[PDB]
Amino acid sequence: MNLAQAFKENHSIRLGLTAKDWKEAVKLSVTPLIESGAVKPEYYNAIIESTESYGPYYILMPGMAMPHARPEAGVQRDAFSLVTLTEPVTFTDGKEVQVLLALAATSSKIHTSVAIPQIIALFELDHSIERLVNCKTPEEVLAMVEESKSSPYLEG
Amino acid sequence: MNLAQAFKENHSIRLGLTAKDWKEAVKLSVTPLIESGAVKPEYYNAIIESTESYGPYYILMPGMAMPHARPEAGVQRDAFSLVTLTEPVTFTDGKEVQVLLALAATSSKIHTSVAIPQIIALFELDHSIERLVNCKTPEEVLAMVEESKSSPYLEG
Repeated sequence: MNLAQAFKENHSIRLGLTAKDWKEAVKLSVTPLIESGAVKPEYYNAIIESTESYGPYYILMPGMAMPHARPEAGVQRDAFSLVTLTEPVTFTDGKEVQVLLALAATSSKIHTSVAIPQIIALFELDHSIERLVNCKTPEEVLAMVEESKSSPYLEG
Repeated sequence: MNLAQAFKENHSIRLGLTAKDWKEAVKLSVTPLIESGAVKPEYYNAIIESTESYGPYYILMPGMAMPHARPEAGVQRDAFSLVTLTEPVTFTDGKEVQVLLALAATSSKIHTSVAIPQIIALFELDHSIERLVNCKTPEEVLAMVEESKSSPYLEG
């Protein structure tokens, strides 16, 4: 799955949301994918239980999280969402987050070779966090996704 | 596990090697970790079988591969190796590789949140592939690893 098409098909870009804490922020990012049927409802409980037991395992760079769990915890199909908050929330390891890109992968192989390269392309644009946060409409975010496509991560 | 310390403890930096094909290139990168006991011998057969059945799932950017398999396929402990070839080899998807950084992770959580950020920091240095390939001694590669430490991927 390609980011743009996942976003469109899942209607999973939801911007300018307010979360009081990390568990809420996480709920907001996965809910769009429960509604589309990309993931089962349990996927949510899994991310939270994994987070509580292990700490955040998905805060790739400061400002962003890619919340996910194992495929076996209720992924039906490959999908992504993107949620931006109006204020950062603090995760359990002291890390602040304002942008959440939830990930549903049907295998570790596609997580590593297909999903992560596309996520890192997006976030390596200049001022990617600040620009994502100033996006008002899904079309704006997708214009950013287009611009990420000349990343070396995307060549194969 | 930190890259430098994995490299030192596992003596798993082996430079200027010649491989005729992709299966050999892969053998060379994992062998150092079998010798140290980071992985069981079967880890090798797994990478090859997974590759044959799925295609390369670890060629993050052109020129490099991070060959790996699931923890259950014989990882004893977290470790890395680094192998550079004298000529590129072609993988099954048409992709050329000259640098191999084999990865042993005890869980998908550490693969994603600990191993990949460190690997991407190394490879985002300027001319990282060309500089890795001109390294003669493990100490040279480790000087590069030091220089990667100011990456934003490494801040948490």
